[PDB]
Amino acid sequence: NHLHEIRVFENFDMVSFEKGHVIVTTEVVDKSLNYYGFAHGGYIFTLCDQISGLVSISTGFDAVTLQSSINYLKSGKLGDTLLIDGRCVHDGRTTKVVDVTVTNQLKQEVAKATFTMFVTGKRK
Amino acid sequence: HLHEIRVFENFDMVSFEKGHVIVTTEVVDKSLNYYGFAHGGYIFTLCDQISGLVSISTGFDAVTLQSSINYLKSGKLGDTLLIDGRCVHDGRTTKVVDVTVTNQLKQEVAKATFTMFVTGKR
Ligand SMILES: CC(C)(COP(=O)(O)OP(=O)(O)OC[C@H]1O[C@@H](n2cnc3c(N)ncnc32)[C@H](O)[C@@H]1OP(=O)(O)O)[C@@H](O)C(=O)NCCC(=O)NCCS
Ligand SMILES: CC(C)(COP(=O)(O)OP(=O)(O)OC[C@H]1O[C@@H](n2cnc3c(N)ncnc32)[C@H](O)[C@@H]1OP(=O)(O)O)[C@@H](O)C(=O)NCCC(=O)NCCS
Ligand SMILES: [Cl-]
Ligand SMILES: [Cl-]
Ligand SMILES: [Cl-]
Repeated sequence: NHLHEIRVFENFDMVSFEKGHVIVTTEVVDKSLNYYGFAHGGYIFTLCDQISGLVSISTGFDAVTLQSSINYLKSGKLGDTLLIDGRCVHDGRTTKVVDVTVTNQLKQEVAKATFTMFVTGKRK
Repeated sequence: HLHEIRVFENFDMVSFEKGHVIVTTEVVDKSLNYYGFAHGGYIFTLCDQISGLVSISTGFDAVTLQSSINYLKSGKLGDTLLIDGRCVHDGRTTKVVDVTVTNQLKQEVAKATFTMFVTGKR
């Protein structure tokens, strides 16, 4: 299942959920377009932040985002399908670090991010 | 200077000058995650929007190329956020914007740096 793990601010469909590795997909719709015709930076960032929270949960912990760095490599356009992949690269006592990639249907990398998460407790 | 950008998270304009834009907003429930905090993407979007405004204030259209953000203190229901964006580098091809988010108690809530890639004259 894994619906209801987090509050959904930007819609996505769950693809796979495993320890330290979560994959979801979404489609770029009108709501996310800026006036330049691109998926806005905050939309792409939120998809990555959401998945970083899911990845922390997948390691067995609640955590808050402490710091994040994101690169926008290629624009997302109306109708694009985005595959968002989050992988834990450091599963620490106090911090988790998550690498996130966002890829389109042409397998071009749209964005990449690193999230540093501060652990607040053991899950459920 | 409303009208400059598409608004994804609401804000009220406080001041708009060349290289320096300030806006304000209130944290409402729709932005709260299950931990009761304004979610990271909501804060980031406020910062990304003001970085767009700052780039426009310098005379240029730009797209976000890279951004780093630190979440220093959580935003809570009812908090008033002051978002201040300052161009620290007004370059030919890139603009760099230093963004600070503070609360009513004057505590620093978040700090971000946006690297904007210039696409043309506004
Ligand atoms: C920053 C850092 C300490 C975060 O720790 P973490 O995410 O909890 O990761 P770990 O679980 O692997 O713990 C690393 C060490 O920090 C300690 N630590 C973790 N959380 C701690 C906390 N809350 N308070 C005190 N120590 C803590 C652990 O006990 C562990 O100590 P050990 O070496 O005796 O086993 C860790 O990522 C790190 O050591 N990074 C390298 C920092 C570095 O070398 N910087 C450049 C040179 S200064
Ligand atoms: C990265 C950087 C080049 C971006 O350029 P910018 O935002 O356009 O900034 P500026 O307008 O001040 O231009 C800086 C230089 O880059 C050149 N430049 C700007 N845009 C360019 C472009 N599109 N293509 C080729 N050159 C360009 C300018 O001509 C200027 O060179 P000049 O000293 O001969 O006049 C600039 O911020 C910089 O020089 N940063 C320092 C990089 C550094 O020292 N890194 C560590 C050591 S390698
Ligand atoms: Cl690419
Ligand atoms: Cl826009
Ligand atoms: Cl406040």
